[PDB]
Amino acid sequence: QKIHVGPGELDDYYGFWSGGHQGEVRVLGVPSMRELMRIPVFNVDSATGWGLTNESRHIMGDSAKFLNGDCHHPHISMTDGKYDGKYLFINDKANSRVARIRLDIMKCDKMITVPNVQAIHGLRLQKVPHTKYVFANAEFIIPHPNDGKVFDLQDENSYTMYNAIDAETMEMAFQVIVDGNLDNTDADYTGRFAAATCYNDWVVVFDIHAVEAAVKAGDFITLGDSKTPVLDGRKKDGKDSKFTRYVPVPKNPAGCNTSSDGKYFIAAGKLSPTCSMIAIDKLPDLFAGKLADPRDVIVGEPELGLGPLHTTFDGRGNAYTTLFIDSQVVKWNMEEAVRAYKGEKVNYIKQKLDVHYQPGHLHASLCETNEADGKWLVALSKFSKDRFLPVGPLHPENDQLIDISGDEMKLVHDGPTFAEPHDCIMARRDQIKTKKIWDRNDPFFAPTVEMAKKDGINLDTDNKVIRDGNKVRVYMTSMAPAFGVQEFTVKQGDEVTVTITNIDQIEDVSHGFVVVNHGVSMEISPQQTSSITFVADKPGLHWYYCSWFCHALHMEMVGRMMVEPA
Amino acid sequence: SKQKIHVGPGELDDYYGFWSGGHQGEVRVLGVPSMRELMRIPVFNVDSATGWGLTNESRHIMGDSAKFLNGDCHHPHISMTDGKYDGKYLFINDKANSRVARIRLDIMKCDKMITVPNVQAIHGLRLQKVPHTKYVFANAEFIIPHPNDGKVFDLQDENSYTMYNAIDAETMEMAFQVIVDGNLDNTDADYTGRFAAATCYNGMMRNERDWVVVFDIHAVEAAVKAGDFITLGDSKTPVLDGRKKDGKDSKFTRYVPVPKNPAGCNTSSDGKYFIAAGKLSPTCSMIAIDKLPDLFAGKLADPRDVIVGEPELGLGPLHTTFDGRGNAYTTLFIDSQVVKWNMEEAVRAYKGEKVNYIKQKLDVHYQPGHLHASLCETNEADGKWLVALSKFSKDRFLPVGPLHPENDQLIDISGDEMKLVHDGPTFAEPHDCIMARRDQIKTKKIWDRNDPFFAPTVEMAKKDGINLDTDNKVIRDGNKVRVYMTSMAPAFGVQEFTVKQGDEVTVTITNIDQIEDVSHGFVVVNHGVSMEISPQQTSSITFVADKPGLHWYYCSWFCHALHMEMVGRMMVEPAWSHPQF
Ligand code: CUA
Ligand code: CUA
Ligand code: NA
Ligand code: NA
Ligand SMILES: [Zn+2]
Ligand SMILES: [Zn+2]
Repeated sequence: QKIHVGPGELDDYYGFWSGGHQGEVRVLGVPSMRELMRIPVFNVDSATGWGLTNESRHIMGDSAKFLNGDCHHPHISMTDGKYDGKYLFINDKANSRVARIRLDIMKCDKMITVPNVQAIHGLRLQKVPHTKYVFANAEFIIPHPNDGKVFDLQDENSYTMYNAIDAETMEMAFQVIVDGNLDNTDADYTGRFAAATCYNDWVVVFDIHAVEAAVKAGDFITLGDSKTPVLDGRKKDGKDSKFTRYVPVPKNPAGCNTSSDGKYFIAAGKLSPTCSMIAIDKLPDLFAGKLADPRDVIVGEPELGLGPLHTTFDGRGNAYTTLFIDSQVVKWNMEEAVRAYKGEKVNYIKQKLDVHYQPGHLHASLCETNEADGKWLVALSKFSKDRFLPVGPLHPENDQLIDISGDEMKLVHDGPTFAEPHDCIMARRDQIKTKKIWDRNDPFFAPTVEMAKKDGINLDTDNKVIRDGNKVRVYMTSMAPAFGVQEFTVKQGDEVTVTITNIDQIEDVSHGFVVVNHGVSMEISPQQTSSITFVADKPGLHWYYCSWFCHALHMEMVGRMMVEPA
Repeated sequence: SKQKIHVGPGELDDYYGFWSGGHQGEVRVLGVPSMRELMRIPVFNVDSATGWGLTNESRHIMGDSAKFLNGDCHHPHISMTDGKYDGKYLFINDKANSRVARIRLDIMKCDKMITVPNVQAIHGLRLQKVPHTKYVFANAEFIIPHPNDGKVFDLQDENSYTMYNAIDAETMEMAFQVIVDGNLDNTDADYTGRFAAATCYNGMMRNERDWVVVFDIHAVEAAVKAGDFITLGDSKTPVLDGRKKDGKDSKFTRYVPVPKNPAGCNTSSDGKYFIAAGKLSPTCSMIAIDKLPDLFAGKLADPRDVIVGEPELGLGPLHTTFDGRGNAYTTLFIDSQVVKWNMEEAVRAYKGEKVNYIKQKLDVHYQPGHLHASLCETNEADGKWLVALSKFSKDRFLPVGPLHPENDQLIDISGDEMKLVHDGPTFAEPHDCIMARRDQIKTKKIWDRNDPFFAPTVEMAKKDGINLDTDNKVIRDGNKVRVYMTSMAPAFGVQEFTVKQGDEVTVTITNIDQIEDVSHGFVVVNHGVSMEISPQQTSSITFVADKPGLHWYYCSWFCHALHMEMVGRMMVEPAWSHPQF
């Protein structure tokens, strides 16, 4: 199979990598494993101005004050259990956020700080009938309220919550209080159930239908100043709530992965050298009180090796699980494991492949959908040791591409990556459709169009300087190789906003705008409007220039800001 | 020798590649020929992963410029001794905020940074080669008034100009600046230490308004030593005037006419030529370095007499590199090619001989700017690999929305025929890169406890009576709290501490693991705090505890099977329970 993409040939899949502790999302081509694009999210990007521009800071809201993020779990929206190419979602463990990326423009377009929680870690999407909810785990137990009166993590009001975000509006849908700490999560192939591993064990299963019914009936509380409906999924005096069931699983379980045939939530055993297989079609009976014991929903518990952490699927009936301690990927047959659990003498283990070294997550192509195609697998290992040239005290993660198309897994490529991406997701080339040039009506800069409208500005044509007290709003078009406004004058101390509309119509003619020695930088792609605000705190003449190479005469796309002394 | 071209699992790259991070502001370490990124080195960007731009150590190195979250990089170069890479430092420019940064290649971190005074936009940058990299040479691109205090905006005033800049590579303080006529583009240095050269351009309009300005560094140093210099503003940097005055040359410069708006300025690896790319002229011009002493001594009738070749190459020549076999390779931005040509044959053609100095034109994809052959900047130029960095990748990669990657194409030049081998997409237009042999780079896996990178922090701790290798203590000082802890996977040495709302909290962590690749992190949830601490490093970070209640901190970098348990809690007592101001 493939492996090599030579010059002039194109990759067959898109890969979306978490940016790890660096806070961005990265677009790779598969199988070449080359990085095609970086999408800034929680990081501040000098190149495009994300975190500096008004459009980006508007999307980030108050959290624009933070310059960091910590990403782990990238997932793509689905319709009828298949990737639909609309959105990517990702967590921020550092500042408790979820971000949405629009796959048509490859930019973060919405971001939410999850209220009344600390640290968004595990994250996955509803599959069916479509991605109505983003499900996100908050990892750390905190007091409620967290106002400094109570610090006791055993207090009855100290807990964490499972979080549901409306994928389309990017507002909170509901939160469910749980017992324990939440690790990973996944959803079924109907919309009724979701599940999460939780430590301090179990897999907690949520009846999303029951949660929704309670929200619609108004049977919920709110916490603090958030309107989010809050439901109590904890056990009370050994009694279950309508919303949750706690299924005992060993032991401090890690990954929680839904098989592509929709049959199983598979929890990785971590301390237990096993995975536990929860039969999704027994969950209705569990919630209806027809089973004697929550353990009755467990239909398999295969013994796999030391340190199972995560599981993925080839769509052919096999599961692939990382063994962190043994440092391998183990391929095993799920139905054979189920028969073994009944006492049948059958060997469900197909192969163990050594990986290098200490794998955490792994991801097979289309594995989160009923179209799982069994072509490529990436295992993301933490300790790369001698697999790459030494580069000082830090080391790259080793993301190893493995051909799973035949009976034998074959290691084909070691891909070093920065800041521990942790997990990734692949999509067929034909599942992703991107815009070549911006729509003038795009919501990404719609607030800036509205601001311009208030100033009487037609952004497609105008080159004007608006004076408003000590505020100056410069509006210009740009067309390589000239800025539409090549000089302007302000007073020292003025707050200057520069709004640039790139009116080039040629694909890939990106412009930039940098004000020398003012910390101002941003990108403006064809038909985009971008804006940036800074204080002209230095008298004298100050050059601005187009940063992105756009033309043979790129070096002459410059201008001058003249700042009259106070 | 037949060189490896693909690197399979378990095999290692043969060269390090140091890529400019372009408008993104970092430096990137690649493996060559795989073209895979092995590491990112934060420089002018703020890095969430390691905390560069957030930590006290990094902000101390950045100085006042730590207030900027952006940079614009182009020109990465490695220090040299006797015209060979010595693997000590890499330097790079910042065009956006007028800086030069130094990276220590043993720790792979930026260890020094300088804002060049009295200029705007540091663009071209290259290093002295011989006898070693004493100076970093850096062009400021834009003409500005002096002083630039808002009284005079006229760019044709007698005090409006830009300057060529020399920074002491070892001290990272300014050495001198030379005023020039026109705007400066690119620069390179000879193989003796006496000469450097830069491309620059700009009756009322003469035909001759494009040149390569040559600097007599020896003459510059003599004027500094004699005290024949001025200073500008509050900078003590010696400023020499290298402008032409009513046709008379200064002692410091000569202007060699070279068409037209010339771009690249590249010293051949045999030390014979400065080669300027003609850009708007479809040529390169070859300046004979061995004729420069005569030029400065007045033994030549015309500065053009130092030109010994001017090959016609194609449309839009921008940059030139060298295989060490006598061939030059030049990018053609408009024709979209790399052209291989023989330098000594171009020289013969300049004397009138009909000889075809052009050997091959290779199509590249598309619009190449800079290009770089392995070891090309040294007398060890080995003729193995060439990277051409092209601006418009068009359909060479899958579409990814309106913004596109640069196409950095790896080309095998080991034989007579250039062969295109790999298309490498890169983010934010790196522009240029530099390669070094694996054996020219020696990195540390474990920090030394006396490393200057965090020596200021060590000194601070000593004022508190702290032994950083052992102590787990919370020092209170008014409304400042200084937490000091060791860390050893999988535990922080301080797992809980209490402060008052509003306290300024500094957390200093010393990773006392002595095993390679056991990096720790430190993130305070919902406070915008994140940093790396590698084995034997001390790292520190300061933030305000502005929110009452219990606030978790955790180890971000995977360090241990029990990584998920490497957590702690900051308790913040509410302001209403303490004295009020
Ligand atoms: Cu616009 Cu370069
Ligand atoms: Cu220390 Cu993970
Ligand atoms: Na929002
Ligand atoms: Na400095
Ligand atoms: Zn994870
Ligand atoms: Zn350049």
